[PDB]
Amino acid sequence: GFLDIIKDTGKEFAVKILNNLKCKLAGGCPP
Repeated sequence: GFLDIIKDTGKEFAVKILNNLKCKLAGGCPP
């Protein structure tokens, strides 16, 4: 709730990997 580093750095770390994986593994924008 109020941990305001952990609440969003852990989400950002996962989302960054997941978005890159979405681009490569669904073929829509592989770097």
